[PDB]
Amino acid sequence: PETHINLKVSDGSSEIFFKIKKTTPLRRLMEAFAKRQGKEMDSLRFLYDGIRIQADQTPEDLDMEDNDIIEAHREQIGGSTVVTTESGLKYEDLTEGSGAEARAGQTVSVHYTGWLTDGQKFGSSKDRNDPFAFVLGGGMVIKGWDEGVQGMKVGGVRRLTIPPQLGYGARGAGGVIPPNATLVFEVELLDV
Repeated sequence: PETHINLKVSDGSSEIFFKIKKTTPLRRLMEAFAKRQGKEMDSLRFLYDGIRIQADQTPEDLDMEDNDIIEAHREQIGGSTVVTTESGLKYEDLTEGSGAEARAGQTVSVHYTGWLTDGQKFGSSKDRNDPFAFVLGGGMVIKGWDEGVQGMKVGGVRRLTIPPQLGYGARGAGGVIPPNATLVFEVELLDV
C-alpha cells in the first residue's frame, strides 16, 4: 500500500511540502519546518482541520490524506487580527514589538521579505545581510510601506498585504513583479 504521504504546510506567506512515512510522528515535519524558517520549534503552533497537532501524533493517527494542509501559526498566542485600513491596505502583527512606536518623519530601519500571492519570493534584506532604512511617510518607498510601517514597535514583525495601487500598480516592476500584483511582505522593525 501507500506507505508515505505528502503534506503542505502553510504559514500564510508561503507553502512548503514535506513527504514523510504515515507512521512517522509529525515532530519530524514540525522540526524540518522550524529549522527552515530559522525558528525555534517552541514559537510555532500547528493546526490540522482546526485541531492542534501534537508532536507524537502520526498522519495515520489523524486520518491524514495526501496533500492535506497543515496551518503553521507564528503569531502571538490568543488569536490573530488582520486589519484592513481605509486605503485597502491589510496588515497583521505576528510579533508585537517591545520598543518605541514608529511615526511619520522618523527614519526607520527594517528587514523584509516579500512574496507574490502564489508564494513566489521576490526580495529579501536578509539574503544580503543589509537592513533597509528610510524616512517613514517621506514617499521614498511604496505606499503600502509608508502606511504599513507606522505604528510598529521595535522588535515587531508585521505582515502587509499591499494591493497594487499601494504597490507598483499596472506597471509592475522589471522581471520580478507583474502588472497588478498584490504584494505580501513580512517587515521586521529594527530601529526608529
